[PDB]
Amino acid sequence: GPHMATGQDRVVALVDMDCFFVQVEQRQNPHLRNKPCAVVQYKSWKGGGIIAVSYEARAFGVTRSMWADDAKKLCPDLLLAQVRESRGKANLTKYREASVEVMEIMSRFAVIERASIDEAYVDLTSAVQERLQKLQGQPISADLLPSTYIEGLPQGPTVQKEGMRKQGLFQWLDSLQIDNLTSPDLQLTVGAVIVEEMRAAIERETGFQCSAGISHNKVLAKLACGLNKPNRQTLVSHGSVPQLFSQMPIRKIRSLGGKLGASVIEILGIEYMGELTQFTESQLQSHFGEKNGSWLYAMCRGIEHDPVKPRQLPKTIGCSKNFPGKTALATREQVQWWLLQLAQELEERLTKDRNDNDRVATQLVVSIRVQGDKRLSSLRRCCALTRYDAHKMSHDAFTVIKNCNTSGIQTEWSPPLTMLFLCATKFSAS
DNA sequence: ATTATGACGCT
DNA sequence: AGCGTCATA
Ligand SMILES: [Ca+2]
Ligand SMILES: [Mg+2]
Ligand SMILES: [Mg+2]
Repeated sequence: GPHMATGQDRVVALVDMDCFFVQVEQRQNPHLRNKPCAVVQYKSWKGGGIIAVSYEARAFGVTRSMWADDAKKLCPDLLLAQVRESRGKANLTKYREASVEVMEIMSRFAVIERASIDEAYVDLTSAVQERLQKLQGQPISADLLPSTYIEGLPQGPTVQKEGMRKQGLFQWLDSLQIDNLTSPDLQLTVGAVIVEEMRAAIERETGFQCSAGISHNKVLAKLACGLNKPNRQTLVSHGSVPQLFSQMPIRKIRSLGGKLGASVIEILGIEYMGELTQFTESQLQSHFGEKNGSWLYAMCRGIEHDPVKPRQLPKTIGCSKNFPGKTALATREQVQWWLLQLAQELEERLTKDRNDNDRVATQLVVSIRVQGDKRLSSLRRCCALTRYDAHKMSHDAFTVIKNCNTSGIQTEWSPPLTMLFLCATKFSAS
């Protein structure tokens, strides 16, 4: 009772750009704004692979991973923007730079952990205390929360969505105890006020819209964020957890979307996150290991302790290309030419990295896939990375993988390579 | 013939 | 170290 920690110690947000690559392209080309549109890479094979989709286009059933030709069957007027190509491969620089724009804005408000090219966790705990002292027991106006949903509300005794949103928000605010600087619900609420401000600043200064989740930890924040998209934010309180989890498929929780989540369902014979509460910590540990077992026991109760790491910059810089089906590399000349193209992009990105961020990578990781293997990577090998020179890097990469060539002939390569990957890692200050 | 990434766990 | 898992545009 009095000694059970409830995982209400922090306020954590997760900010996620809406259809991010699409917005980057729409900002640049106003003709694409407010239309069904998608971003595609390459174009010759089935019109190109779709990697991002506007909300207008999703309404027609267009999705990521769909071939553009097939998307056009669902959405004939679908508009397309193509990822830039350089050195014969997709080049994602425009999106990486747009991401930096957003991350630098977020960093003005609080410490952020860059979770992906378009999302960051924010630890608001400190910022909330501060704001709480400026407010001095002042109630929080619904006006300060114009895009916020309160998960689980309204309840009890509204035909249209904005009306529901507001009814829910009013119930929440009318119940709030602002007299108490340590109420976790109040802290979450102040968190949401800050996130409205952050989101306003991002949109003002970049033109990009985003959604966000505000809760007591990263898993709940991430889940919350997806509840109302696009261009909205969702507060998931500790109290909302039991109802929310009672019908929440296990696979929806971050880290449970793959094989572990599949085994939780299979081994325990359950479907929903809430059903986990009926097992002891020991039981969960026996099936899923000490760490996972402990994590699951706490998580199904809405509790998680993973910190927002103070890290705004990626830890690795990598360049990758697939060579699918008939394009698999089958000669030594080919392999060396593409290792060079990858190495040239990598050098360019590394040099800029060193200038902007005062660090140097020290390890080069080389990875390939061979025709047949259904794994992302067939083989990984690292070497020293002593100079930012593409010719040297490609030469070193060739050296570490060349023994993979089955071909008895020097000039031929077998089995053919269907993927090449160069990654710079292990940065040190400079 | 989704592709191009990126973080982190296990042994 | 090299491999696997899980994630996102
Ligand atoms: Ca997004
Ligand atoms: Mg995202
Ligand atoms: Mg997405």
